[PDB]
Amino acid sequence: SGPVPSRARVYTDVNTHRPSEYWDYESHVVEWGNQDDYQLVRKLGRGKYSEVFEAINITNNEKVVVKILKPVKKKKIKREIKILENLRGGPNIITLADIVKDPVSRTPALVFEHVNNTDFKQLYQTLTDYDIRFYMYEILKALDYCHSMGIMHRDVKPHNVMIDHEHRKLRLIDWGLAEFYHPGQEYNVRVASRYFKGPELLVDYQMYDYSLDMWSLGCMLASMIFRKEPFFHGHDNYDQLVRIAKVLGTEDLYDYIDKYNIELDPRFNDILGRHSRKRWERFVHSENQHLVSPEALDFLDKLLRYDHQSRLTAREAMEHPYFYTVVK
Ligand SMILES: COC(=O)CC(=O)NCCCNCc1ccc(-c2ccccc2)c(Cl)c1
Repeated sequence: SGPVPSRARVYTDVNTHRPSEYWDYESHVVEWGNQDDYQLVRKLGRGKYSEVFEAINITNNEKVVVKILKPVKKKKIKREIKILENLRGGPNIITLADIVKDPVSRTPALVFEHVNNTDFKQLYQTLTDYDIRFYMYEILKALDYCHSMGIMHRDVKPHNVMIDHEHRKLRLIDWGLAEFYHPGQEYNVRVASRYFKGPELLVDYQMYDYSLDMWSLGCMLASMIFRKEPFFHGHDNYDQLVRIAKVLGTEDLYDYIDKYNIELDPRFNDILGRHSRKRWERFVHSENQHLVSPEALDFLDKLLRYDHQSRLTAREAMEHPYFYTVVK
């Protein structure tokens, strides 16, 4: 009969009950200001189809972040703009400040609030158990907010989380893969970055939801508390599911596929094998034991589940005992 349908356990109908102006990004009117108010300072990084710069707004002498987009697909640029406008001012969401075009090259560019990203590789051995709980809670505030606004981020990973450690300030960035959640909709599974892809994407289950972001968040938590980056080290999209199965086991994978009547791709035939369900305590070592606790492992166990419906929502996660020590 094909795959079994699924819907989000929370914020299911938030877009259904809003006028088209909110979620119909193709009809949104963009007003492209003048790029001359900004002067580019330095390159911060380069993505698939974008280049990010530190810049200065010459009218007020304030630093900003400018993301120059390679306009390969206009519909995708309109989607990112509409989502950023909808989420503007949400907790720990990057703030869109302007939208401009090069008067001469006419290449689109998004102008954001400035974020002072602390370099981390240096201070990952510096983070304490408390710091991980604190920043995980700040990410959860951003996710509960965007999910409540009917948006899935679909690219949660450390590169998309900027932290200014000195000011204990976090921003969830790069909403280029974000999408509006509409119950029953079949989405493209070619989203997120390999190590953070949820099992739903790897088995080509298209009717996914906000819970995809909770899987990605679980991958980040596991890599931080265990000092293992990435946690699930796949070499391709099929091998990525095998890396997950080497931890969660193959029995629960078949229960997940059976529950949703998913047809497993033949490419899994010779590589999946048989794997027992591992105890999370097996990843604890002398290098990471100061970051691990029974609460952390119980919280991680509740995010890293094959069944997208069984994972904690962002609001349920914020109520977990792991966060009893953080201000809420
Ligand atoms: C393209 O240039 C840009 O503007 C992007 C850009 O500058 N990105 C730099 C990525 C910064 N990442 C740092 C970081 C550190 C710790 C965590 C963390 C993970 C789990 C639990 C607690 C904290 C995360 Cl999510 C991120």
